[PDB]
Order: sequence, then C-alpha cells, then structure tokens
Amino acid sequence: SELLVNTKSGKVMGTRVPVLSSHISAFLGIPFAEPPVGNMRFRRPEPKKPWSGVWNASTYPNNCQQYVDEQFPGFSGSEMWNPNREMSEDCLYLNIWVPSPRPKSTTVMVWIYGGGFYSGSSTLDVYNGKYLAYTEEVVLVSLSYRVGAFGFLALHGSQEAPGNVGLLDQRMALQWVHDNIQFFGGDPKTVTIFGESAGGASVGMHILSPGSRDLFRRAILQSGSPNCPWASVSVAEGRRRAVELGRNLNCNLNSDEELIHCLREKKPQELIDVEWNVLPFDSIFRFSFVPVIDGEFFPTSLESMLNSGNFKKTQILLGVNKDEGSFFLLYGAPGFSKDSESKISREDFMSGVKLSVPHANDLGLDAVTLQYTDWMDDNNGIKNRDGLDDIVGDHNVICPLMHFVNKYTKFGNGTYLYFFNHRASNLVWPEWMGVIHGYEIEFVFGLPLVKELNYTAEEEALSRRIMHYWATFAKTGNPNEPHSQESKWPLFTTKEQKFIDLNTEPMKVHQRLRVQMCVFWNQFLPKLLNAT
Amino acid sequence: SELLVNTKSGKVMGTRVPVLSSHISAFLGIPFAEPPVGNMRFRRPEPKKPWSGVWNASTYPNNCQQYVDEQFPGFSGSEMWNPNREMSEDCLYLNIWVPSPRPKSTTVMVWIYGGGFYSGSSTLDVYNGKYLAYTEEVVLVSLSYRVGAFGFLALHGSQEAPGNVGLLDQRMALQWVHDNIQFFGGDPKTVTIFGESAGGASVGMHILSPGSRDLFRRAILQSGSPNCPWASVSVAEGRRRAVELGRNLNCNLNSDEELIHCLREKKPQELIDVEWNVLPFDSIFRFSFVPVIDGEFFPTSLESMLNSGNFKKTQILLGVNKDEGSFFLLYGAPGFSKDSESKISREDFMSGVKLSVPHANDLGLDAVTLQYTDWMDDNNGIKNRDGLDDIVGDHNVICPLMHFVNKYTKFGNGTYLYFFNHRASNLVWPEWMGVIHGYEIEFVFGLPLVKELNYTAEEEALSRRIMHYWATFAKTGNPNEPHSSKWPLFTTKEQKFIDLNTEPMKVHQRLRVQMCVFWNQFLPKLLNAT
Ligand SMILES: COc1cc(CNC(=O)Cc2cn(CCNc3c4ccccc4nc4cc(Cl)ccc34)nn2)ccc1O
Ligand SMILES: COc1cc(CNC(=O)Cc2cn(CCNc3c4ccccc4nc4cc(Cl)ccc34)nn2)ccc1O
Ligand SMILES: *[C@@H]1O[C@H](CO)[C@@H](O)[C@H](O)[C@H]1NC(C)=O
Ligand SMILES: *[C@@H]1O[C@H](CO)[C@@H](O)[C@H](O)[C@H]1NC(C)=O
Ligand SMILES: *[C@@H]1O[C@H](CO)[C@@H](O)[C@H](O)[C@H]1NC(C)=O
Ligand SMILES: *[C@@H]1O[C@H](CO)[C@@H](O)[C@H](O)[C@H]1NC(C)=O
Ligand SMILES: *[C@@H]1O[C@H](CO)[C@@H](O)[C@H](O)[C@H]1NC(C)=O
Ligand SMILES: *[C@@H]1O[C@H](CO)[C@@H](O)[C@H](O)[C@H]1NC(C)=O
Ligand SMILES: [Cl-]
Ligand SMILES: [Cl-]
Ligand SMILES: [Cl-]
Ligand SMILES: [Cl-]
Ligand SMILES: [Cl-]
Repeated sequence: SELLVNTKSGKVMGTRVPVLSSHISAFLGIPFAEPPVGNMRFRRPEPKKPWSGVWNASTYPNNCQQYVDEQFPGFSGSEMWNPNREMSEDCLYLNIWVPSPRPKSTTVMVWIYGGGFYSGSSTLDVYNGKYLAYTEEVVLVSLSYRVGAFGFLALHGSQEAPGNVGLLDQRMALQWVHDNIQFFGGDPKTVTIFGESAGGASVGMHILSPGSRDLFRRAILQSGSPNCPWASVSVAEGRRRAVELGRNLNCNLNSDEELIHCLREKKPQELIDVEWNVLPFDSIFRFSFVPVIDGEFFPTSLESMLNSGNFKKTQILLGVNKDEGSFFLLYGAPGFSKDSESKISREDFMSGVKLSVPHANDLGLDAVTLQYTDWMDDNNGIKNRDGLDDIVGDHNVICPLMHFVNKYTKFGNGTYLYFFNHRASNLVWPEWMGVIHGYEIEFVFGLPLVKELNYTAEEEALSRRIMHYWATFAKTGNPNEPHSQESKWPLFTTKEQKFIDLNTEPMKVHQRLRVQMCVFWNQFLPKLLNAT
Repeated sequence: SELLVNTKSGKVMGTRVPVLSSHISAFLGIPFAEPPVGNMRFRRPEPKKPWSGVWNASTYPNNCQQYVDEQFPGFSGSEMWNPNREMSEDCLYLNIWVPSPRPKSTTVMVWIYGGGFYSGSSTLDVYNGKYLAYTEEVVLVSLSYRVGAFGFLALHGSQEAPGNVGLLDQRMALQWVHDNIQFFGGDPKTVTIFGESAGGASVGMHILSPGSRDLFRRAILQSGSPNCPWASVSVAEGRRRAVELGRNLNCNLNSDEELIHCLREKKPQELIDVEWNVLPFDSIFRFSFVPVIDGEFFPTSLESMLNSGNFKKTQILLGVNKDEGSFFLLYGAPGFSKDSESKISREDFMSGVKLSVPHANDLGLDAVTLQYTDWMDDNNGIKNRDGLDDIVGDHNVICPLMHFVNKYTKFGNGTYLYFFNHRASNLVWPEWMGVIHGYEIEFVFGLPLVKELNYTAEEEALSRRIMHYWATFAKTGNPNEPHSSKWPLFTTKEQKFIDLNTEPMKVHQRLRVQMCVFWNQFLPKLLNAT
C-alpha cells in the first residue's frame, strides 16, 4: 500500500492529494515527540512513544501556542501568517509529501518555518509542500517546534527550563527523518534543511551545533543567519527575561524551581499576553524568547566557532530580499502605514533609528544617521523612508548574513548566494514596502504554478527555476545542472564574492553584496560601540 | 609731488612704475615698526620712530627670516613662493600701489600673505599690487609680519616672548594704514583686509580680536579661517614647543628668562634648522610656531567667541579651492610625486590618513577611512589618491571655513561664499594636483592680464571678473554692481555659493555639506568620546 507506512514508532496512513492535475501522497501530522505539556513545559523534548494501530495522518496537526497578529483584521496579507489550525501545546508534529509512485531513495528537503522564534506554523498555505515535491520529485518534510516562552525560556543551570528546547524540537524531528524517511522513499544521507527568517537562523545553528551536524547533508538559509542580532541572547539576558516574565505574573522569584513551577501553572495565553513586556528596550526586529548561547547546544560564542571553523563543512545556498526591513517598520515605527506612501519626517526618521538600533549609545546613533542621511536633501520623506528601510534590513538581515557567508566560505565546500528582488504582481501590500521579508517563500514553494492565484507567466517561470535551483542544489550541492545550456549561477568565493539576482529578468552576476554598508555594520559600528 | 608723500613718521619718495601700457605710483619698503632685532627678538613690535630726510621707497624691502623650500631646485612652481629678496630680521615693511593721478579718498585693500605662519614674503611676483590698483582704482597695500619662531614663539606669562607677535606686526601695519593712508589717497574708513591660507586665518583672527576690529571695515578670506586645526595652539602646547626648541639648541631651560636669552644669541638659521623638530606628531599640514589662544589677543576660545557673537560684525567674502590638499600630500605623504600620476596603494592610503589626521585615535582613523573609501573598488589607485586629496583639503581648509561661515553669518551683516575650481591652462604642476592651494591668488592679483604669462583670453576675463568682485565688495560690502547675474548672499537657510571658473556663474547650496557634517560634528564628538 502506497498510503500505509510502518515506521519505527508505528504505522501511519496517509492521504492522496491532488496537485496540478496529478496526485501525490501526503502524510500530515505525524508525531515525533511526546506532547510537551504539564510538567514537561519548558523541558527538552522526549521521543514519541510507539503507538499501536494506525495513525491517521490525513489532516494537518495543531499549531503551537503563539502570539496571533490582529493588527489588520480580515486582511489576507497578515492573516495568512497566523495559525490556521487550533493552537495547542500538543503541537510537535511533522508533515511529509511523497511523489507518487513512491521513489526508491530520493533527495529529502526539510522545511523549518520562521516567525521571530515567537510565531510560525508548518500548516500555512505558503508552506504547502505538494508543488515542490511533485515538480522536482523530492520528499518534502515540514517540521514544527515550540516558539515563544514555551520553546526558549532559558534559566541556565536549571534542567527543567534550560533554554533552546525549540531548537531541540527541530533536532528531534531531524533525528526522526534520519531514522524513518527511508520508509517513505527518501534517502537519509541526502537531507537538505532549509528555512526562512528564524528558520534560516535555525538552519545555521544546526550547522554550528555538533549535536545536529550529522542529521543532514547540506543547508539553505533564506533571509536569516545564526549570528543575526535578534536570533540569540546571553545566558544572563535570557535569565533576566525569564525572571521578568515571572514578575509580570506575580510569581515567586526566590528560586528557579518555584519560578518555573509558577509559570507551569499558567494557561498558555497568560504567558503570551505579557511576552513582549520583557524586552529591555523599545525596539523593532527584537523578540523576547530566542536561542541562548549556553555552552551546550553552542559550545562557545558564535563568532569564535565561525572564526575557528568549528561547524559542519558542506555546501550552502543562501540569500536575502531587497526590502527586508519594511514589514518591521510598518508594524513598529512612527509614520508608516499600509494605506499611504509613508513619507517619513526628519523627526520620525530619528525615532526610527533609535528603535532600529536599540543597543546603541548616542555616538552610535549619530554614526548610523550620518551613514544613511543625504544632508543635501535631509527633508526628503521618500529618502528618509527608504533610508530607514535599508537600516532595518541591513542591520538585522543582510549584513549579518554577509558576515556568515564570508566566515563560512573560508572552510566550507561551496557557497551560492542570491539577492531576491522581484515584487509580485499580485501583492496585497503597498508599493513602498518593496520586496518584503517572507515574500520569496511563495516562489520557493511553487504557488505561482497555481493559475487561480493569478501570477503572471513570467512569475510562474521564475518559480520553476527557483524550485529547480533549490532541488538540484539539494540533490547535488550545486544549483546548476552541468552540461545544460542555461546561465550558470557561480560559486561565491572569498576573492570574487559573486552572487546573482533572482527575478524575472535574465540572470545578472554581481559582486560584494552591499559591501559598503556592511563594512559599517560588521566592522566600524561594533568597534565604536565597544569604545568607552 | 605725486611721488613725494609726507606721513606722520616722515617723508617717503615712491617711484613711477609701468602697468599694462600705463603707469601708477609705487611706494615700496615703507617701515611701519622698529626693526625687531637683537634684544627685541620675540617681543611685541614697537612703532617706527620718525626719521628726517626722505625715505627711499623705490625698492622692495628684505623678507623676514624663514625656511626656504629646496625640494625642487630651479623649479618655478616651488621657487616662486620662496623669498626673492635678502632675508633679514629687519623686515617689518609695507608696500603701497597708488593710482595715477592720486585719487582723493578711495577704497583701500590690505594684503596679508600666507605660508603656514612659517614662511611668506610681501614681495612675491604673484602679490604684485599694480594690476589690481590700476584696474580697479584702489589703493593696494601689502604688509609683512614675522613668521616662524621669530613671530610665534610663545612663553605665556613672559613679556619678552609672549606669543602672537607676528599677529601684532600685522595689527601695527593696519594701525599705520589707519593713520597714514589718507596721505596716499586712501580712505581709512573703507579698508578691506584680505589674505590667503595663514593670511586668511589671520584676517579671521583680526575679526575676532577686540584690539584689531576698529582698524578695518570689511574682510576677505581665501582658503583659510581662524578656527583651522593648524592655525593655533594652546598656551600649554606653545610653551612645550618653545622649551623643545631650546632643548634642540642646548639651551638653559630653567626659566623663561634664561631660555629666551639663549634663543636670542643664536643666529636666525640656527633656529630655522630645528623648527620642524618640535612638532608632537608625524603629520602634514601642521606647523610649529602659530598663534596661541592667550586670553589677550583672543579673550576666550575661538569657538566660544564664535558662538557668543564676540567678533566684528561686518560683511565678509570668502571661499576655497577644489584641491586644497594636493600640495601637502606631494611634499609630505608616501606615494606622491610631481612627475607621475601618483596612484596611491592601499598601504600608502592608510599611512596618508594617519599623517593627515595626526590627533586621531585608531577608531577615528577607521571613521575617516570608511568615509572616504569605495569598498566596491578599494584598489583603485586614482580613487585612493583623490580620496586622500579630499581628506586633507576637507579637514584642513574647506570644513573649518564652512564652520566659520555658518557661525559668522548668524551675527554678521553679509556673507558671500565662493568655490574656485579653475585649473590654469599654463599650470606647471601635474594634472593630479588639480586646483592647488594658493593658485587662485594669481587671478585675484590680475596676472592673467599680462600677455607674456600666456593665460587664455577666457582666463583674463575670469581674473577681471574676480578683481571686480573683490574690489566692488571692498568698496560697498557687496561684490555685485547694481546692474547686469548676481552672486547671492549666503544665508543660514539657503546656504548659497557660486563657483568661480571660466564658465557662466552657477549658484549651488551646501558646499560639501556631507563631508563637513563628518569633520565638524561627528568626528569631534567621536574623538571627545573615545
Ligand atoms: C515592538 O514591541 C512590541 C511589539 C508588538 C507586536 N509586534 C509585531 O507584531 C511585529 C509583527 C510580527 N509579525 C509576524 C507576522 N507574520 C509575518 C511573517 C512571519 C514569518 C516570516 C516572515 C513574515 N513576513 C511577514 C510580512 C508581512 Cl508584510 C506581515 C507579516 C509577516 N507581524 N507583525 C507588541 C507589543 C510590543 O511592545
Ligand atoms: C606637519 O608637518 C609637516 C607639514 C607638511 C605640510 N606643509 C607644507 O607642505 C607646506 C610647504 C610650503 N612650502 C613652500 C610654500 N610655497 C607654497 C605656498 C605658500 C603660501 C600659500 C600657498 C602655497 N602654495 C604652494 C603650492 C605648491 Cl604646489 C608649492 C608651494 C606652495 N613647501 N611646503 C609637510 C611635512 C611636515 O612634516
Ligand atoms: C482519517 O481521517 C480522515 C479525515 O477526517 C477521515 O476522512 C478518514 O475516514 C479517517 N480514517 C479512518 C477513520 O480510518
Ligand atoms: C569540495 O570538496 C572536494 C573534496 O575535497 C574538493 O575536491 C572540491 O574542490 C571542494 N569544492 C569546493 C567548492 O570547495
Ligand atoms: C484572478 O483573476 C480572475 C480573472 O480576472 C478573477 O476573476 C479572480 O477574482 C482573481 N482571483 C484572485 C484570488 O484575485
Ligand atoms: C633709491 O634707490 C635706488 C636703487 O637702490 C636708486 O637708483 C635711487 O637713486 C635711490 N634714490 C635716492 C638715493 O634718492
Ligand atoms: C545689514 O545691516 C543693515 C543695517 O542694520 C540691515 O538693514 C541689513 O538687513 C543687514 N544686511 C544683512 C545682509 O544682514
Ligand atoms: C609665452 O608665449 C610666447 C609666445 O608664444 C613664448 O615665446 C614664451 O615662451 C611663452 N612664455 C612662457 C613663460 O611660457
Ligand atoms: Cl492545485
Ligand atoms: Cl573560496
Ligand atoms: Cl606689465
Ligand atoms: Cl583631480
Ligand atoms: Cl541670515
């Protein structure tokens, strides 16, 4: 039976799903861990105990408990990122799309969703794996992991709330794929992990973490890298935020045990309602409960691991979007609105700079301002708007990724870098937001192939070449088919630093992605902030 | 009669000189101070005592004692700035060119030479006042002042070597003009002082100093301003350099009196031979003996005077050249040569910014480097060279002047700002040096009007335009003649300036505003913080 699969934890029964006038098999909502509920809240995950009978894997699972965005009620542009299933702490499930007929031993791709480590679901429409699995003949897995305080409350020293347990959730799903994907026609020796934003940082963190390295072959990182300023905190700061969470909930704070015991008695929504109150500053692109540099999942500082070559040496493919910052300014900074051009006054520019670089002293804010201000034309609201957009995306996404790219390439086995800069013809968000954080995902997952969604024919072709780059890289470590007639995406090298644009035009090769601003963010500003 | 003038100090006899197929009167080498020689070395100047008989004013005077540039022997481009008369400590003289026939009561312009406060002569070819006096019908005076240690050795608290005596030489010549120019056909109520480089800084210093302000009407500043980083030192640093000069010469250092007595025994060239040894850093565009912020000539810090409005409120006309830095790199920085395009390696670029900003810490040098480096093309030797050129000129001339112009305009009565960016067609220096520090002077003084010097016809028209702007401003406080395109007032809000070149005038705003925010606001804050 094509839909009946016996795994090491028991039998599962999938469902036959239509795709683009054909069909493939889907195994939805397979458990990979014990429910992390009750006295297991904040604890490392435990493997799912084997079950008798047949697991009905015909429907999507629950989503993990998380903040729900109600900024634009009814608006598809925001609501499509919210949970579309019931939320529950019982949420550690994965989904598998398998070509039909079942392949013998084919390439596997495992998707890790983003969402700032505080939101995200495996079940969103834009993460539907059926188009990529069918078009490129890959076995596509999407995992899940605890987000927010449930996944990343860190009281270092405690074994009840150690921190990083959402990362351990991801690892346990990777271990399940390693142990079971052969029963679905996948090769556990050819697993590519890919993810976007926090999922892209996560992918980088598994490259670094010794306990993860042997559970995958190579990696794709989209608009995120492990060294991003929002993607981790120190053990001291994670302790600070966890204690502040208890303080917001009238918890006994005398010891880790009773603080944890207090927090385990609260309903999930009680923690979520105060989650944002524990941040140290008014800020944008900052999130309360994130991975912690603990000495276990990460043996030393990320920078020292990067400098020494202490990471998995393989092939990577990674990149960024042109306007990573716009969504964060819309939600968090003065003068921005989705129903206007959002021309930014000089006063609102100054406010946004402080929100964008909250850890900076006054000298550091001056440096950022001078670097991004045209003093011949300082009251230009369009230049002010775009300058802030660039500040947010450069500081938080692009320049951290370029730092990772350059350190990794010194030891890795092949780097391919992209710059996604296509604005979708059917975008529901205003034109000033440009090429938004997250809006390459629908191209990676082949949604433009669905004629009902009203993408252009050029956008379908773009989606198809991106899916084929991604999958060919997954299968071989090279996005290019050698001996093909197509334009070749060149290796990124330390010396020449090449990358391509991804858009609907013929390929352009460039060098030194945003090198000028990234010298500022990666070398000058940190030296300034460390001055005294 | 026309050439025989009785002044308050005695009779002077000038000479009839040819100018452009005509003639005017020249009175050369008139003394305005007692010779500051012997025990008067380093002291404030004293008025020249009256003489009987007729002072022969037919010949240029001696030049003050100074370092002589021998980098390019026989090269006219460097030797034209060196002394062209015998050097002597007996050098406090001035020169006057008077239209013929003698006007009744006309506008006076007084030239103050530059040269880093360590060199300069009133007698150079490019300062010949006859073309400007004749063409614009003004009385043209050039003064002189002691340079180097002789003018600016500063041992504050001593009255024997107090500092700033070179500035007091300038003021005494202005006092002499105030008292006597009426006998030469000049109006002492309509005196414009103007100078370039250190002379431009000097002009600004006389605007600030209460003891100078009543001795002139208006001012012109060319490629220099009083707040320039090279233009003054603190009394502590001045004292340190004076003590180090004595140390270099095996002087007794126990007391001011003993040090000064030692330094007064040395021959002039003995002091000049060690002058540069007292600088605290390897550097370019830094000079050993310069004005001191003493509490007397300058009542408080320059910045506080500028902020409070404690200065002379009048009209000013001022500006800069496109490539102020190139001359200093040629003489002082690795990789530059007069005989090549001087493409600058990355290594020599780093050495250059260190020499250019000697007071900066490592973080400050990084900031300057980031501000001027194209990291898409960092091994471009042309971009590295031009970046270093901009650094030197922006830091040392352009941005200090813009800080001055913005502060002055808040209280003053009229500001006119120019940007001189014409490369002379007969320039003797290589192309990479561009529009060099000092090379607007020949246009201000009308040398393009001289056929044998082989300027183009367009360059003669430019010089005539510049001479008329300068003199009309001197006469009225406004460079424009009330009838025709206008040079607009620089205002705090609109910040307009004009280019000066052979092309029709264009108005711009915010001269090098991006780099001057860096030099005037961010870098000072960075260095004060780190
Ligand atoms: C600043 O401090 C505080 C902050 C808050 C509240 N902040 C906020 O909600 C910011 C926010 C976060 N998301 C997450 C929604 N999904 C996503 C995306 C998810 C994953 C990956 C890419 C995504 N790309 C999106 C692009 C657009 Cl265009 C819209 C939504 C996107 N939506 N908005 C409350 C209180 C505070 O004190
Ligand atoms: C910090 O200490 C140091 C500082 C420096 C940096 N100062 C120096 O270059 C000064 C200098 C002066 N002359 C001889 C002066 N004639 C002049 C000028 C005179 C007055 C006004 C403008 C002049 N425009 C000239 C242009 C050219 Cl092209 C050639 C000579 C010019 N030659 N050099 C170098 C080394 C150091 O150690
Ligand atoms: C599995 O669940 C699906 C979805 O409701 C249902 O249609 C199907 O009958 C179930 N299979 C069983 C009960 O064997
Ligand atoms: C990857 O490693 C193999 C094995 O040593 C080597 O032959 C190849 O050159 C490497 N490729 C890159 C791009 O480093
Ligand atoms: C897609 O375009 C069709 C044809 O114009 C239109 O009827 C439909 O409403 C569009 N669908 C969406 C989801 O925009
Ligand atoms: C003034 O000096 C010049 C040369 O030094 C001389 O020719 C002239 O006759 C002198 N005038 C006198 C001595 O009256
Ligand atoms: C100069 O001062 C006069 C007299 O007070 C005044 O009328 C005029 O506005 C001033 N001009 C400028 C440019 O400030
Ligand atoms: C000026 O031009 C004349 C005439 O062509 C020429 O003889 C002379 O050499 C030139 N002078 C200089 C100083 O170049
Ligand atoms: Cl479909
Ligand atoms: Cl390489
Ligand atoms: Cl002549
Ligand atoms: Cl040039
Ligand atoms: Cl004004």
